[PDB]
Amino acid sequence: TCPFYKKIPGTGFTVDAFQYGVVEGCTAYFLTHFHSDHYAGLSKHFTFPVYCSEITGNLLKNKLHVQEQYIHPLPLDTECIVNGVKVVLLDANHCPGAVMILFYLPNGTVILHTGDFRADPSMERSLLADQKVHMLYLDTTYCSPEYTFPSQQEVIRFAINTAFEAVTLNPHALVVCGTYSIGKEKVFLAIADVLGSKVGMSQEKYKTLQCLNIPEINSLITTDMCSSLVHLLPMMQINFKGLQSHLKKCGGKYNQILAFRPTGWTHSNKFTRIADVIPQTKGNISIYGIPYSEHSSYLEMKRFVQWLKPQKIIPTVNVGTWKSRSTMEKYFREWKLEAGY
Ligand code: NI
Repeated sequence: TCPFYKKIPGTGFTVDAFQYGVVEGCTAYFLTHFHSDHYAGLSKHFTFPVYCSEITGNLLKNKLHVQEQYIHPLPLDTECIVNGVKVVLLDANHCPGAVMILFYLPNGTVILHTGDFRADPSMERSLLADQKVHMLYLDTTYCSPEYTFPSQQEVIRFAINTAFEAVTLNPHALVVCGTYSIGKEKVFLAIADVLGSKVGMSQEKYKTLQCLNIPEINSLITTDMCSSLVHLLPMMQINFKGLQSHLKKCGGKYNQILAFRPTGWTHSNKFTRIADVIPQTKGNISIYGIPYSEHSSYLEMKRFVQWLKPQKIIPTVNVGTWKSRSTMEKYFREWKLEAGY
């Protein structure tokens, strides 16, 4: 049964609610982004209208085989009417195709559902600037002040400088990057660009990337592993055993691996600067954990909310424990008292 924080009152709508069977009263199912915790339940046998971005609709059709007649892609930054209700999709600064949804209820209430997002000051100049929001359904993944991490631009600068140094010192080093979902593509694309290489990967990952409308993608990626010195592997294989095994397969072309695991936050963030990050090393293999986040830090989240000034906040993450819920409610009240709304 569908939980309340996935229902939009005063509508026939749900958000990211595909794992509950047929939801009573639902006339349109919205999908914010193509991550498995949110799409859980969708398949070629789904027969209700799914509303989403163009990129999400490419992935639904090609990866999950949802039939075309049920996919309803909407342009961004554009007022659209769905089952008699005005909606707008906004870029969420999460993974490719990820959106926030603005719903203009028939009674005058305005609701923003962030989906998953990484808040940014640029959002203060979208279509959000133009009217008041009563209710905010908020991605609270890192809603606590201990969650700090650098900008994506600092993290990419570290990755590129690290990879370029290693491979210039040793032209026989291979670079490997972990992945297990869409998102974080800048990591492996920026490294391959500094090295003058395409990114090599499995046919299944190449297929996924070909759905993302990335400019000039045919120039950046390939399934010919032998032509590439940046390889993508499943996240589960980014360990000393799995990387040793991969190095065997390359037919003595390489004699060293430099590997990256983009994580979200880890507790080595509470002590160490990005500049000071070091790898774990075993023989000719080194593994870097880099804190590349596609979710808001605490301070980015707090800035967004204090700017938006919502009347009510509904968290969508960390909702399963009383201790989490009570922590989050305390920060919401602080923010409201400090800013005066
Ligand atoms: Ni996500």
